[PDB]
Amino acid sequence: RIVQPVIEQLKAQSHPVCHYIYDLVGLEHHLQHITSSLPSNCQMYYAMKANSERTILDTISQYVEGFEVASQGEIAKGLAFKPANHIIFGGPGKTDEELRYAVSEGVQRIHVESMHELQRLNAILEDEDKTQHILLRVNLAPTQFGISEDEVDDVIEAALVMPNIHLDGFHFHSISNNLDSNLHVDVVKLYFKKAKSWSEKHRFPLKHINLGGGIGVNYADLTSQFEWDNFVENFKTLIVEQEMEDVTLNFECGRFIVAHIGYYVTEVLDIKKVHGAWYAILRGGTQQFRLPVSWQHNHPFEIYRYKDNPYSFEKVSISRQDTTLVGQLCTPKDVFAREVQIDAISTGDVIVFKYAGAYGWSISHHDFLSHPHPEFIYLTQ
Amino acid sequence: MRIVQPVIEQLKAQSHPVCHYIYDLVGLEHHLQHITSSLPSNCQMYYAMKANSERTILDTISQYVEGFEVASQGEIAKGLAFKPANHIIFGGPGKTDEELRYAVSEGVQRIHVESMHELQRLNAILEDEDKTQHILLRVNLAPTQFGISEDEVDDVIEAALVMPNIHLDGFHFHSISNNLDSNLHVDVVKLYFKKAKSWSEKHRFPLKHINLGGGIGVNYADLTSQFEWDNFVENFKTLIVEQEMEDVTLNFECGRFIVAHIGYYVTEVLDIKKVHGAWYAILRGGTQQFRLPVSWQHNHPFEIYRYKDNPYSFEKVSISRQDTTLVGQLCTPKDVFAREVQIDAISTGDVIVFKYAGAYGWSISHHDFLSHPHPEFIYLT
Ligand SMILES: *Cc1c(COP(=O)(O)O)cnc(C)c1O
Ligand SMILES: *Cc1c(COP(=O)(O)O)cnc(C)c1O
Repeated sequence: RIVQPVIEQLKAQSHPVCHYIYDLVGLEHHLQHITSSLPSNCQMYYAMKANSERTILDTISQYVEGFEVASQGEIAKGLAFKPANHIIFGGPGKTDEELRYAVSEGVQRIHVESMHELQRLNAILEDEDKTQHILLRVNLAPTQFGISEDEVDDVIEAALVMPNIHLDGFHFHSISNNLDSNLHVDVVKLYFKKAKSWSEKHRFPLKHINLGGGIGVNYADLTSQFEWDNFVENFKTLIVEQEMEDVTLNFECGRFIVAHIGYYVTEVLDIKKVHGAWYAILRGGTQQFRLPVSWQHNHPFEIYRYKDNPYSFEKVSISRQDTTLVGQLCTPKDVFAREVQIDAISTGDVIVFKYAGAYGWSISHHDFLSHPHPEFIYLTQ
Repeated sequence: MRIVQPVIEQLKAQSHPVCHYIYDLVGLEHHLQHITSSLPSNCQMYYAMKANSERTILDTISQYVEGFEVASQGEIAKGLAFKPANHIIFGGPGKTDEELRYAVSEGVQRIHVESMHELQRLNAILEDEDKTQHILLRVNLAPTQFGISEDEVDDVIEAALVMPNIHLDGFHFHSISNNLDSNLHVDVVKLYFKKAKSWSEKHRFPLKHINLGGGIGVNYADLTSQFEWDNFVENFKTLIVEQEMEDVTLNFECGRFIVAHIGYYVTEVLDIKKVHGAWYAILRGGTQQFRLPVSWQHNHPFEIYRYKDNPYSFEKVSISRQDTTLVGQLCTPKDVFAREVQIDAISTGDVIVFKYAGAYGWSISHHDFLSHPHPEFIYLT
């Protein structure tokens, strides 16, 4: 167990247990595997919205080609660990301030999501007397993202008449949390066919395709994860099959890169029965780890049993009960897991929520009810 | 929009991008004056600061209320800037040893105790510090994680009464959230009275105080049909007399009803686009700054400020009389303020004025997701 030595040290020093713990060794091994496996014309970028903690970005920047970013704040964070010319910038509502900032820093690509954005970017580029390499984000045939497939032709033609714009190709991000590697190869096939078709029709060279992220992780069954080696094998073949060896490619994964190496670890403060149902109240809450509520699932956990008793009255101990795990918050929505069968649990024990590395802290309402933040520990050996 | 229009016009005239929380403190004071002055002499109004704990809001509210209701060490600290500890009352299902010791050290007015285990942890701290503490027992009437299951209340009363460091004042009830029915709220209070009197008579301790909770509702669907406060108060006063509660001190602890109608979230339109037949308007900011609509899964009420001028050399994007989905800048399809709502006219550069944004707006939101700059805050006086 990676987190158990840390929990024992915290218990030994009488420190409260409410922590995010990250396995950086596991992260580096995962990254090494991913990046070394790809074909030479495809690179991994990290989509930092999954987890933009500075220590996480620092570890990740050693392996990835660069960062995908979607705001001025994320550009700023990326610039601490990568040069601007390895930062790619997406998002449906890029402000004039963000675009000017991106242009000024010299970001690698801006992924343009609409005609109006193209025109706003262009006006800035004319005012600054600079050029910019772009992709056009395509929404293949409804969400708010990218250019609707049938509108794409018009935005290509507008882009090609702008001398300040260098059109590299296309950007597709149309799927989320896909666990099926064969499906993902078929989706990449579709992206190749559409990009080649627009390139031909509009008579401009297809230099680059951003294939997006959306590679899934399994929170229900932890043993059944995305078949990366299978995917990459069939991906390499597909590139030859479609004659894309000359076209440069990138992925922009968030979740798949960091999910399994993070843990949210908290101590049991209380155990109570209310109208027949058992509850375990934990330190912290869903305002520090909102992932379970966002998904409406029971988040995977293990229990560390603590033998000692810090009080002169007895613990509350139960066994073999359907138990609802909640945090400290004053809302009935503060639930990590609802009516999960628990083998044995007492006040003073520690819950270890696994697979908490992605969209855990990053999506959470940290300061609701003004609780102190959890402590952050990054394991390096 | 009468209140915020002058601000929007100044922001536009000065070339400041519009993404702001705006609060009407004159409206807040008038509202508080009316509520607190209408209560009978034995009832007090506390402000439940989780609704909005912004320092300027607390500054303004502190004049008019008896005190603050708080649910963490952080909220106690924030309350202590404008009230003494003995006008702060402390609730919540997971009060840590650290929070209890801080509450006791500062001398908080009441701790609203939610379990036997908390009672014992509080009592150990009081024996160690040689202090006494006034408490209420939070009752969960006949489920949720909050308070003491009705069946278990007798046992906790008897335990509290034999602990000499504990002063049991009475009971705390908070069941209802967002009730717009004033008559029903009177009937709920009547239940609280009868239950509290029964336990007092059974165990023969003086019924000194009852905390009646918050949960006075606000109408986000129809803004013209708000809680009939004056009706509630008249019947509440009558009920006190009928139930012979004149010598029992009472308190409410309201959040939402106090601050909801005085706050606005206002933001410029960055882009309008059609994606596979569906119209979207993309706003500056996002549901990470104003999560209320997503948390509730409703369409939040708004109005449109129609801005006359154009900063660009190209035409605005405009639509008329379409089902339109309002989204922010975030790179998630869940970033939705309002789904397929009628908009009579809207253009890029217009400002959407989200009304009733004062309670559980900024306070519940995941401020730093995607690392966007915070909205600006303006307090009107
Ligand atoms: C959310 C997002 C990603 C990352 O998605 P994961 O599911 O975390 O891999 C990549 N690109 C874009 C444009 C996104 O919006
Ligand atoms: C949420 C809450 C309140 C305030 O609720 P509103 O609906 O904002 O009035 C008061 N007391 C307790 C114990 C709460 O959890």
